[PDB]
Amino acid sequence: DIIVVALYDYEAIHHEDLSFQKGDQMVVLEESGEWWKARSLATRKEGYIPSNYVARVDSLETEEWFFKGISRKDAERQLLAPGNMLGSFMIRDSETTKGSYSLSVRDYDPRQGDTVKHYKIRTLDNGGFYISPRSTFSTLQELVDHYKKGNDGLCQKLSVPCM
Repeated sequence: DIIVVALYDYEAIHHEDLSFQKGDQMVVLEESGEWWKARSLATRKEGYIPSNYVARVDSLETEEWFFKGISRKDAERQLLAPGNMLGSFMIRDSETTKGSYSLSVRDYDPRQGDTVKHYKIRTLDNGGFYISPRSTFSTLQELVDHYKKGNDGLCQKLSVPCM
């Protein structure tokens, strides 16, 4: 399956072209070139749509700690941004390796103040995850929940997801 979310509103005109509201979700069925035929997750009704008005989900984005398609340095601007604290954290698509993730954590050094630290979460040929080859997890929540009980190598034991 392919789950999309509408980026903008779509006022259709034709019998079999599905309108929608920004944010609306939709199962993508067929694909007629650049028009995706979908089945709206509200209406329940089917019609063709502009692929470029929507965007796949992956979620994962059901998680308050996943920030999708975010650059390394934007990720820093995020946590360092007011509203956050120390330990504040986040996980994201590793632009340096698609399908693979990194964890950015808000740290601190007295010689400079509020810091951000990045950790390369590697995956196993077996499908789980780990940051240090001392703690392997079958899932990311599982991971997140580890380092939120204590740092275990990481700069700070995790607190709450980036704001």
